[PDB]
Amino acid sequence: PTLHTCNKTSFAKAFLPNETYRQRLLDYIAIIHQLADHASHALKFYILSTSTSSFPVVHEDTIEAILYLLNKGEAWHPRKEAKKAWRDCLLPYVQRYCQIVGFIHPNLRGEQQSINYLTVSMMTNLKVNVQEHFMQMLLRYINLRFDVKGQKQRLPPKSDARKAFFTRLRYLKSVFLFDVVPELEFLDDLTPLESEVLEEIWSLDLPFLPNDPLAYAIVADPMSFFPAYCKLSGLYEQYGFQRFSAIPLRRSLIQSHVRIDTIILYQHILCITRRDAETVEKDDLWMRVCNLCTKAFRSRCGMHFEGSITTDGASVSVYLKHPEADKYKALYVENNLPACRAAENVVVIDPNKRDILYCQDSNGTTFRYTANQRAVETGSRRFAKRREAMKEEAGVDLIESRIPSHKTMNLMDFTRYLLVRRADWDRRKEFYSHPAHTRWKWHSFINRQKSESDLISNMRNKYGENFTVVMGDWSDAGRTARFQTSSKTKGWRTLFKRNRIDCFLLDEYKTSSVCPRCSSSEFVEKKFKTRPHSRPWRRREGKIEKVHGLLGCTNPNCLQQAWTSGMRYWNRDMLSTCNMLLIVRSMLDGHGRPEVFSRS
DNA sequence: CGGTACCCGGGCATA
DNA sequence: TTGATTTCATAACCTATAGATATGCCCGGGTACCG
RNA sequence: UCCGAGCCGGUUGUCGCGCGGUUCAAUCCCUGGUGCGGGUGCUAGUACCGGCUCCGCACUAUCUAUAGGUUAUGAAAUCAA
Ligand SMILES: [Mg+2]
Ligand SMILES: [Mg+2]
Ligand SMILES: [Zn+2]
Repeated sequence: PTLHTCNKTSFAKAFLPNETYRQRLLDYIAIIHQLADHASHALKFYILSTSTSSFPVVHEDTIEAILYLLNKGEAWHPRKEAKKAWRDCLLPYVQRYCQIVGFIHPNLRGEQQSINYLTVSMMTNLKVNVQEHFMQMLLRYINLRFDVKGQKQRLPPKSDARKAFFTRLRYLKSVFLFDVVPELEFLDDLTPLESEVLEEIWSLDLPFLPNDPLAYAIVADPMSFFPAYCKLSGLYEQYGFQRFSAIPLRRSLIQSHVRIDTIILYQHILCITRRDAETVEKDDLWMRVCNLCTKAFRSRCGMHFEGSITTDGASVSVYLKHPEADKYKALYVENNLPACRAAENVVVIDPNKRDILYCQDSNGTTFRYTANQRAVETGSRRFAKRREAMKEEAGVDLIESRIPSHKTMNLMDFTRYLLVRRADWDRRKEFYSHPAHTRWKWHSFINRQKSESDLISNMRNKYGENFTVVMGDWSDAGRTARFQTSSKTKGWRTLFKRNRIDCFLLDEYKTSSVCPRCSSSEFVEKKFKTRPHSRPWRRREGKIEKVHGLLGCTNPNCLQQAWTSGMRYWNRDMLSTCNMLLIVRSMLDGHGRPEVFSRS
């Protein structure tokens, strides 16, 4: 739904200073964490075990049955007919998995509430993974087998006659993907290399829709594509391609957040009979453990604190549930011109990798937010070196790095991964049991939250209390270019909304190749200065980096007789912002986007 | 000392 | 003698998806009652 | 495999400028922010109220898990003996 909000808080403030209640929380979280970790591995183990027959269909009952068997073994006595069949089917494999990993049944009481949350959560991961990444992996497999990486050199670009492969590839993809029915005569033109691809893709047993393409079939029923998706991963390992985790695994040993609701509260925390809870108000139960008077539990926007929290022993996530909720190009500046004209001040931002934000007003005031500032303010860089030092001090790297790949689909290979993981499981848990690992995640949230708040506060001082942000449309929806650090591009579109700041998108086409002072894209030079590589390890290699953020104009109008360089130097980020002001100003004035910056 | 019926709590179902 | 290219493990940052609890009924085991 | 930000110049609205100078500001523990007050604290300018620091209270902040890409660390394989 879309009627919930969360106010994260620390463990100390969330829970009252009661040692008995606090100890149960940590003990309960650890038990649930183990079940979630082993259940995911158990789910994959069952799938791999049956790989030599019809693929087993995975439903909510399948994951739920595994969780109960691990916790209760044979003591689980479901009455649903469907669950009974899965219990017997999964029982031989669950016991076998425990032998490999040495798991011992905790026999936790009142598992149902935790089981249901984990069951849905684990089931969600399968749906999400198949829905989005199924198309990406299948398309990648077609490209890899055709050596599209090497086709760049074999068929050099900038030639018309060499588009045959690209045209050939596009036609084959439609036929292979079954989106378009091929001509029956085309089968005689298949090359031996392409012939194998057609048969291999057919073996995936990809579903079909009589009137819709795969783009809609996957969304309609992602679970139907799960059996094909698992076999697709096997093909990647069969030819050395970069493997992907088709079956999600909760590998991390750090205590994960485990949801604690009203029922779990009396079941395990308060340890009182169900009658004691049924006869007492829901708010009263939580007040005995959690300090509801704190800021985190306060209501907001008509959303009250219905009992639900996820904690990991260092931080607590307090959720607010709206009463009306179930009990259980529109963002571009072009289409929002009427609102922009009413803005007190308009700010244009050109995101980049290093200069994550570079803002400029109509008056020319300059402000920027750099990734280095996040590295210091957020503390991620500090938490990086220190994390490595602890790993080296405890000698976990010597053990952690040798773990066999978990993405393998072969049963024998996966068995080795479990054995190696068990080989040094005891040592690693002691290392990850340190409070620092969970402390860093909570501290990162505070520093990251504090850094974002400071960013908005600084912008308000320079740009006023209320302002409208017109950011460039460029953004990385994942798949960030290699050799470049991660950066926040689409996230800023959400941060402004949380702070009651309107955000709009603008096209950046040709915005970096126009001199604002003469409005001409002809006399512009790019990447003329050179110097040793700024990266210390690349500099030792002797590499030379051509300047990227420096631009200049050779037009006589911009030059002066007293100069010796012969160019009016400009900054890439600042130059882009200046062009945006001209583009935005023209559109606001009714003249539209200038032809200089148009895709003509 | 030896059999029967009512109630409490844990478990499981499913919207 | 020496250094260049692929894959994998553990953290993180963004980025995209989905779900973001509760009431009713079974049963079995402990007890109270009767001879 | 290492870096904070603003400003005065070398600049002309110039560069991961490992160019100079200059001011703050984070180095651990902390959920952040807007405002309407009073007070068990410490700070600078000519008693007034510029700075952090607390409660008490209206509103304002979605997060967990998984996965793709990427970054840091640690490992495996090949080509010339
Ligand atoms: Mg841009
Ligand atoms: Mg830029
Ligand atoms: Zn010019």
